[PDB]
Amino acid sequence: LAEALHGAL
Repeated sequence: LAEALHGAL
């Protein structure tokens, strides 16, 4: 999730 959210934002 950390990865996903960081990339998304």
